[PDB]
Formats: sequence, structure tokens, C-alpha cells
Amino acid sequence: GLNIADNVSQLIGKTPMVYLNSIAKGCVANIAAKLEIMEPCCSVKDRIGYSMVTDAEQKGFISPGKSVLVEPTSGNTGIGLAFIAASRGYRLILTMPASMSMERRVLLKAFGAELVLTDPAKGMTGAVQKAEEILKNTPDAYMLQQFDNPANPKIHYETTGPEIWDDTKGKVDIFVAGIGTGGTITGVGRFIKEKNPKTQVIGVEPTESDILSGGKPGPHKIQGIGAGFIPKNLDQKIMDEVIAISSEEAIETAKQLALKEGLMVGISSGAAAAAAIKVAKRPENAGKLIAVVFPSFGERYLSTPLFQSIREEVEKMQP
Amino acid sequence: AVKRETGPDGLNIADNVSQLIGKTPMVYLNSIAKGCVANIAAKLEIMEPCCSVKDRIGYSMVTDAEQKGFISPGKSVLVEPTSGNTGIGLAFIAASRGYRLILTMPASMSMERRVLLKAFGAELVLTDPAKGMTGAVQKAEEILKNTPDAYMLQQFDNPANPKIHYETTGPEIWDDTKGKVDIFVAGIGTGGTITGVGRFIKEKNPKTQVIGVEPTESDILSGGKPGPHKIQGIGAGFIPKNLDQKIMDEVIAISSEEAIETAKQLALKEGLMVGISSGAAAAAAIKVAKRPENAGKLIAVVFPSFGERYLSTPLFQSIREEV
Ligand SMILES: *Cc1c(COP(=O)(O)O)cnc(C)c1O
Ligand SMILES: *Cc1c(COP(=O)(O)O)cnc(C)c1O
Repeated sequence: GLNIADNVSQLIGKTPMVYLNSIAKGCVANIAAKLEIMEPCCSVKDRIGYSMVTDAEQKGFISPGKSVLVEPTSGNTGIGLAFIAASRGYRLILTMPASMSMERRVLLKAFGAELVLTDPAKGMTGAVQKAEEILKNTPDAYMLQQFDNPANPKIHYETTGPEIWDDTKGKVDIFVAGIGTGGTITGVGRFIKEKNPKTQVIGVEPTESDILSGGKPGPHKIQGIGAGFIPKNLDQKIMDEVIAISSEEAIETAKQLALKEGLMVGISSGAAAAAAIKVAKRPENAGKLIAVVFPSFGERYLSTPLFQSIREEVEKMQP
Repeated sequence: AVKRETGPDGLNIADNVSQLIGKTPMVYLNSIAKGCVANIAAKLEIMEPCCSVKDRIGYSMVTDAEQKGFISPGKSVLVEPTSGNTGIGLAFIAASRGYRLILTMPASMSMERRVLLKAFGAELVLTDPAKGMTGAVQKAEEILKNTPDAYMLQQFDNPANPKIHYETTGPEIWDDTKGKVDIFVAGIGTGGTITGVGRFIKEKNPKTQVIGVEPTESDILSGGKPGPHKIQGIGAGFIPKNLDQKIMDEVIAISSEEAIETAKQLALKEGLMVGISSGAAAAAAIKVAKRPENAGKLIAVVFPSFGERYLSTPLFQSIREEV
């Protein structure tokens, strides 16, 4: 009975939290970041790929060797899915617009994932489409549907919320999280409000695609959040407030996380942290504790705008 | 600042990023070990805050120097010649504790690696590709000599590198295997890991075997010549001072292609995204676990770094053509 994992799946979750220090200068509340970046595959999606597979196995809808998993996604979910599929011997089909750059695709294939590329013009909607086409025809096919699947917010209610609740020893006052599939905010929010109805739950979205605030969907750079429609997995009743953060301000905060905290994080962690730092300057919050989710490591985004300013100075660096 | 329930009684929240270092999990190998007579449990340094075993020695070499008062933040300038993970581990520590950090490396170095280093605010000085590491080491010696409060870490010589392994990596594996690790397998670059863990583990139990790993193409510990290879992170081409050649019972030499192939299967069979040296170490581990002697015994092997860092190396170039 050794303290070793049987398999990669048992490594998921139980991520740690870290206080923000110098970047939190000025703030009257403490901020502790929940580092989903330290998931076996460096994002929060490692929890839902595990849980939507397992939830299904348990309900008896899927078995390894037989069922074929199918999901329209390239992002972090495809990755969370790919490594779970590798390790468990489920065949996996992931659809995405051809647009997808080599980087995520190389990594997805290295996991044995079959890639089906759809039409770049058609974006996500074209990908859901091929995937409904592939589900609708393929013998043993099974779709996860990350925006509708109750097991997405369920895993967060079962692990992520209790982790934050345990690590802060019930002291958490405010929980801040960006909304993509809505699963984090909903499962954590639900869990924490049942422990303590007084806690505040605060969502974050792009200023360029603020549909929960009211606005309409528009282009934005915050990879991971503002999917452009209200996802079924979002319980909007759970939130106390939504804060809109700009792309520029997400990217700037992400860079300061690296430069000041030594935390290498993605643009969405930057947006969540920008909002938490704002919330931590409100006088009514002196002394309180804010927990904020950083959904993914930043090394994954070397080719995106997060690192562009840095890329420009590196390209001209003389030998 | 704002007061925090700190110390032994307070919250389970790291005070800063340094406190996230170490305590990494182990995972048994399953279908990739089909056919082995021994159990294999991998030590996953790929799950360090910045994805490599080197996060442990960025921390300990810097902390060792503060503790002895050789350096202090906002005044000392850290300087290291480093083409691999050591610059990353120094970079995030330097950022979080407020040191200026200059890293030297040949201008061969991929651009993504530079980008990352510079996101942490490290300063980069590029050296002459023809001169390799030796040329970078030379330029780091010059900067040290010419910079008023410069301090060089010297990852190959600094005894804080193996010492952090004696104090953390070794103990963890011993706690985690509840003292049942029969054999320990590790790639050698600086020798730190093999030295600290082997030392710690021999001390607890001298019966435990310790096996080190090098490239077939640069197999100097087996009596061969130094040359060029691809198992990045090991086979530095000389025997470094941080290697206590005394605690090793054996050296297995594994090839680029088998290292590469083994990393590929770890991805495909285990769901484990690892660098090429994790493949070399794993391959070595696998053979050992197939020696009849070792039936029913427990092997621990180190996986030094996460694979995603290497999307541009030979590891992924066959997968890169497919796309
Ligand atoms: C999924 C994701 C989010 C949002 O998390 P949800 O629980 O889906 O709302 C934010 N950032 C990144 C990088 C993500 O992958
Ligand atoms: C550091 C390094 C090694 C070797 O470990 P040492 O303790 O230096 O002997 C192996 N692989 C990689 C990727 C490394 O960065």
C-alpha cells in the first residue's frame, strides 16, 4: 500500500495554492491562486477529461476497446482528453478547424489522438458539426459535450471546491474565476456557497465579449474564456458579480505574474488575476481572503500574443 | 502588507513559488512495462512548477548563497552559462525573489527557449555557436569578472545541487515507497540527482542498487569518447564534480533512438508527456526490470522534464511531419 499513483489519472487535482505578493501591492485583501497550471498536463481541463470519461464509464455508456470518444475541441480539453484516452486505451477523435496551428496538434497526436480537421471559415460551429456527424455515424462513438455535460461542473464541486475549502481551512471569502465552459465557477461556487452562503462568487469575462454582462460576442484574445454564448454548464444564479477585463490588461497581468511572482501563466490566468487584484483593493474587503483560479500554464502559449512583445525583442537580439 | 495565518497552524497555501518546489508524485508503469519482472515507479519531476527537475536547484543554489550571505536581492547579479533547464529554474526564482539574472548560451539556442527565459525577465547573452558550452562558460567567467556584484552558480560544481536531492528528492522517494525501493535509476547531466538520492538511499539501505544513465554516443562513464548526441539534459561530455561516482553500482548506456522511442511510448501507453531523457531513463529502467534477478522488486526511476518543452526537438519531428 505505497503512496504512488496506479496511473496518470490518480495524479489529477489536489493542485496547490500560492499567495500573490509583490504584484498584489496596494491590495487590502489577501489573494491565493489555485494553480490548475500544475495539473499533470498543465491545465484545469485535466479534471473534466477525467471526469466526463469516468462518469460515463460508471453509468455504463462506454468501455475501453469498444467506445470511441468524440469531442469538438482543440484547446485544453482535447489535451485533458487525449492523455486520459492514451492511458486508458480509449480511441479518441477530436475535431477542430484546420486553422489550428501545428503546436497543439503535434501534442495531441503524440498522445495518439486522431485529428479531424474541419473548415477554417466555419470555426467551432463547423467542428461541433463534424463531431455530430461522426457521433451520428460511427459505431461505438460517444460524445462528451464539455459545455453541457453535468460532470464538468460536478468534478469541480467534488474536488476543486473541497480543495480550496480544505486548503483555506474554511477561511475563503471570495472566489474569482474566468468563465469558459462555466464548470469551474459553477461547481466551486455551488460547493462553497453551501459551506458558507456569505462567500462572494465572482466571474470574469472579456470586455470584448461580455454576454453575461449584457454585450454581444466579439473577437477577443483571452484564450479559454468568453466562448461567445452562455454555456449550459453555467449556473448564473451562483454568481454575485461579473467583472469584465480587457485583453490588454489580461496580457499585462500575465506578464507581471511571470516577472514578479515567477508564475508562468496563460492570458486567462492574467484576466482572472487582474480581477482578483481589483476586488482585493475594495475597502469592504480589508483582511479578507480571495481564492482565484489560474487555469493553465503559460509555456503552452509561446506562439500567441501573450508573448509577442517579448518575441519582437528576441528576434533582434544580436550574437 | 496584510496579515496571514502563517506557520505551523495556518493555511495550506505556499507563501511564494519556491514553496511549490519538490514533493512531486510517483506513478507505477503499466502497459509500457508489460513483460518486466519488476515493478517500476517513476518520479515525476515533469510536475515541478516549471516542468523540470532543475527547479529544485535553481532554488537551492540561490537559497544556499543567501544563507551564507554571498548574495542579496536588488544588488547581486546571478550569472550562469546554461543551454538547458537550469536557466529556466534560475529564471523563475530570480524573478520571484528579485535578482537580476544574466544567462549565457550559444546563439544556436532555439528562439522559444529564449522567449520563455526572457518572459521571466532573465537577460540573455548569446555566444559563438562554434564554441558550444565551453564558449558560454568562458563568457560567463568574463561577465562575472567584470560585473560589480556578479555571482555564478556553477551547477556542475556547486554542492548545493546534489544536496537538495539528498534533502528532498531522496527522502520523498523513501517516504513514498515506504522504504521498499530496491533500485534507483537516473540519467546523469550534472550528477546532482544520482548523487543526492543515491547517497540518501544507500545510507538508509546499502543493499539498494544505483544505476546511472548516459548516451551511447557520449558514453564516457563506460570508458568511451565524448561526441554529439540528442539526449538533451544528459551526457555533458565530461565527468562533472557533482557526480559521486562512488555511490553508483552500474552505468547503462542508452541510444538517442531508443530514448526517443521510449518517450514516444510513454506518451502513447501511459499518458505521460516526457522529455527525451525521461525516455532514456525509462528504457534503462525497463531492461533492469526484466533481469530475472529482480523478480517482484520495486524500481524507482527519474523523469526529469515535461515533454511539451520539446515540441521542436527530434522527439516530435516525426509527429511534426504528419501534421
Ligand atoms: C477551461 C478554461 C477556462 C474556463 O474554465 P471553465 O471551468 O471551463 O469555465 C479558463 N482558461 C482556460 C485556459 C481554460 O482552459
Ligand atoms: C538536469 C537534467 C538531467 C540530469 O539530471 P542531473 O541531476 O543534472 O544529473 C536530465 N534531464 C534533463 C532534461 C535535465 O535538465
